[PDB]
Amino acid sequence: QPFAWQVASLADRYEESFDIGAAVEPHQLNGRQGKVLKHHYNSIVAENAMKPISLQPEEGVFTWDGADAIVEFARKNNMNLRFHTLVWHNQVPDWFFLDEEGNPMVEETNEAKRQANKELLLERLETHIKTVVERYKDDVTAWDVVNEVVDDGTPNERGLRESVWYQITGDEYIRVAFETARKYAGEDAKLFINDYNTEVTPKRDHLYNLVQDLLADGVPIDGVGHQAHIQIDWPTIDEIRTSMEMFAGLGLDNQVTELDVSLYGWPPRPAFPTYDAIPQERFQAQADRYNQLFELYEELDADLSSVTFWGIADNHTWLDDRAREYNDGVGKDAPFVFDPNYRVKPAFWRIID
Ligand SMILES: [Mg+2]
Repeated sequence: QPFAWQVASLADRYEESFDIGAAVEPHQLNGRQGKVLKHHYNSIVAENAMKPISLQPEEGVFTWDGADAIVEFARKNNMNLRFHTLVWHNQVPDWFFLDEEGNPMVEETNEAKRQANKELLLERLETHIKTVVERYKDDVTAWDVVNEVVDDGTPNERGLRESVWYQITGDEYIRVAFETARKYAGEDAKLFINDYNTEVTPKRDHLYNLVQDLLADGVPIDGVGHQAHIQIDWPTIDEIRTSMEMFAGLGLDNQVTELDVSLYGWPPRPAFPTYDAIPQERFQAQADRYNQLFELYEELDADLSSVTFWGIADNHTWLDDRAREYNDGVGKDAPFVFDPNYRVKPAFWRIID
């Protein structure tokens, strides 16, 4: 199979439908990775460099190096940039949720004091968002304002994930994150609520009702980010379609934000020990899946503005961690259309045609 830079550009192929993006790390902006990026994509997102704890690890202490390098890459290569992410319950500094006495706010029992912690947390969120937006508003083309605020089950009637943000502020942190993002980014900035398993119920319906409710109260939400951490047979093409159509019906835009097609089910066990151990049947099944997937994206391209892969080539993917985690430290997945050596896979040909 030829190298990725010897085949037709994915970005050019879908230029009339949607952007083609990739999650990157500061150290993958040169060499073959950089070459592949410039050749196939017209959009990028920080895999980790822009999460909360990565920008303000200590209150008032901002670390912009990683993010600036990614932003600089985007500028020089004229690529769009998704910002991931302003709010999340993971990879977020503990100081956010500590009261003025240094005790975790979730422990406070005085109603009035809890009310005071809510306002303090929100003020801190406002400051984080404002600081970040002011620095990157001219480079960001899409913001993952909040990330995974919806639960996979139904712990509460609204299906909201009961993270530390919810425990301390209910749904206000979501309202504030969006309202603040709009304030400092401008009316033209596209604000998204990102999440995984947006194709399955009840989660899909919980997210749906959430955006409706918020939109009714004037909260500025422009689109839904579909992480799309999917499998070869799940979710079904129809589940994907139905979900995107529902949000499109509300006037919201859609974006596939962290796409990877695992060769395994869940959990990813048993997984193949190495890449060479993977039989061709697997790559062919993945190929048929990618074809169906991108035909769908194309069909719905009026309500889909961007499709980002959570990685570039099979040599670097968080799916390998999940694989090792469930196969006693050994396991290899292969979610992309480019292999560990940056050579095209059967899936590439099925989505370039
Ligand atoms: Mg095809």
